[PDB]
Amino acid sequence: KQMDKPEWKRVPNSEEDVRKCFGPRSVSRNFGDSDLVQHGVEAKHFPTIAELLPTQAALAFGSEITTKESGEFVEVTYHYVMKVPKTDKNLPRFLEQVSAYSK
Amino acid sequence: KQMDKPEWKRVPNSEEDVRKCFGPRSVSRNFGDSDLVQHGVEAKHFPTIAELLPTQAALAFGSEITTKESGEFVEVTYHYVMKVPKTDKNLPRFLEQVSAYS
Repeated sequence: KQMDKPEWKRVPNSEEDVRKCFGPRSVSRNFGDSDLVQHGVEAKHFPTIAELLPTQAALAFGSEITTKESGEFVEVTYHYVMKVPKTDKNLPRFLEQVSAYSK
Repeated sequence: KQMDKPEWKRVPNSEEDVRKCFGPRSVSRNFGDSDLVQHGVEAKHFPTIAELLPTQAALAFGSEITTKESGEFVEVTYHYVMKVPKTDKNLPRFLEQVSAYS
C-alpha cells in the first residue's frame, strides 16, 4: 500500500523497502545503512535511531518552511535543525546512518 | 508534559502551545497561524495541514541530513523537499500557515 500513498506519507518496511519508497541513497537522500534501506522501520535498530527523529509537529513548528511553484506542483521545503547532546546514547548509531551508503 | 521532552519530540497542544514548545514565530520558525500557535495539534484545521506533513520515516529517508559538532552537542540539520500537486485540497490552508505571523 505504501507505493499507493504520496511519497511524504510512506513508511518503508521489509515488503516495500526504502529503495522502492524513496529511491537509492544519494547526496540528496543520504540517511540509512543497508539494514534500514532493506527493512525500513522494521530494521532492528530503527527504534533506537527514531529517538533522534523529530515528530511531525516538531518539524512543522520548528522548521523554516518555504514554497515555490514548479510546473503543476508546489514545492515545499523544510529546513529543520536540532541539537543532540554528545552524551546521548542513541547518537552514535544515528550518526552511523548519516551517509552510510558512502561508508 | 511536552516541556519534559527534548524539543524535537514535543507535540504542542492547548495546554503547552507552540510558543511554549518552540518559541515565537520567526523567519527561522515561520509556520503556523494564531490558531495553530495557540492550540498546536488540537487546532481545528491542523488535521488538514497534517495531510502535507511528512511521516517520521519519510523525513528520515527523503531528507538531506548533515551534522556538525557544536560544543557538547551535535547539530543535526534536515533538508526535506516534497512536491504537492496544485489540485491538492489541503494545500490552500497549508500555504496560509507559511509565514502567517508576518
